[PDB]
Amino acid sequence: HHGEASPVDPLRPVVDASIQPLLKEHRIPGMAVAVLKDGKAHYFNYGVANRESGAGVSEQTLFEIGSVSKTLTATLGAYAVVKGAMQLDDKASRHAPWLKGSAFDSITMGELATYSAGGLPLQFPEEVDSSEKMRAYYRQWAPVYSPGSHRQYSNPSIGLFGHLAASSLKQPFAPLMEQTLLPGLGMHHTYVNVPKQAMASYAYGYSKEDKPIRVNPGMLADEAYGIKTSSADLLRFVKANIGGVDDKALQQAISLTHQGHYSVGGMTQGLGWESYAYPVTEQTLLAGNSAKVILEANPTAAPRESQVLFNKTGSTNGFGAYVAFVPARGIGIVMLANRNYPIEARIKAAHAILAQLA
Ligand SMILES: O=c1[nH]cnc2c1ncn2[C@@H]1O[C@H](COP(=O)(O)O)[C@@H](O)[C@H]1O
Repeated sequence: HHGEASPVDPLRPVVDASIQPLLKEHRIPGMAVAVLKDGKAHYFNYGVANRESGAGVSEQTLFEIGSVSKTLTATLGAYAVVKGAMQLDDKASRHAPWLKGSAFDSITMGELATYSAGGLPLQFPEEVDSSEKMRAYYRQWAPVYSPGSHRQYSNPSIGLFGHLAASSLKQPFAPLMEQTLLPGLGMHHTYVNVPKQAMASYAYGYSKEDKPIRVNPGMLADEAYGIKTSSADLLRFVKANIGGVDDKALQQAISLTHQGHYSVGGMTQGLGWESYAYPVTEQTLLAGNSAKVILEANPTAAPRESQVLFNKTGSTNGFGAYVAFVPARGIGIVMLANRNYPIEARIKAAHAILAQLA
């Protein structure tokens, strides 16, 4: 593009410098990046959302955000607490009569939400593919560790939290999210189920073999990893986590998601969000989002006392997302890609960029 005026945004060089090497090293088809600094949103877009249409990524493009969905599910659960429909210390079986008589008689909602129920696995067994089979699974599940003693990152765990929280509010999860929570957060281009008039904005994800894919139906997918959103809407969620929102209950719920429950190394587990003392070393950020913390059971330690960085990774077969923000400095970044590229690469880039914004 020799001879064209280069974009005027003073932040473009900093973002490009971190993001462009990323796109070529890991062959990422497209990425939407959004940055907050000094009360203003900046969007930087790269590549293609859909190789069939050849359409470019924009801040309106919908990506699967995988486990970043857990921050929204956590916020819904916090909302149920604010509204008085449940408490984090409730036994899970209080919100599900079909759980009475199982181990979930003695496991709290809080423990489900923070993956510390006692060894619930990362994914459901592949056999569990219906509501009836799901219920049977939980009723037979044998705890591996005592409640609260270990963190084992788990979709069945946070998934069950979201499900029972919606049930305490007497509405199914997806309509509760789409009709109550998301609008109150000002996320009007965010969906559990992408409707027809929004399907055109929905990117394709691309596998390692560069085949187009989107997330597969699974049990509690909505609760655990099912949100589609744009970079602009996710940046709005970041702003909601910094400056707040007009709905008073939703305001409280947001604050509740920031409260620490326990730590693993330098990472403190909140509801959905994971947090760090800021400024934070790259090695600490890397460690808290490492395979060790993600895949294996880790003992819970005392939470960090209440400047803080909040983050959450999210991945599906075809997508890779990351969000991090620092309320005390009014900075944040959202990175949404349609390839599942390594978590370490996301953190290194985000960390580099945030440091410049600060
Ligand atoms: O079932 C699994 N087995 C092994 N790794 C997984 C599984 N599910 C997700 N992951 C990976 O675990 C990491 C954390 O996922 P995230 O929290 O959704 O970003 C990502 O690298 C995922 O691709």
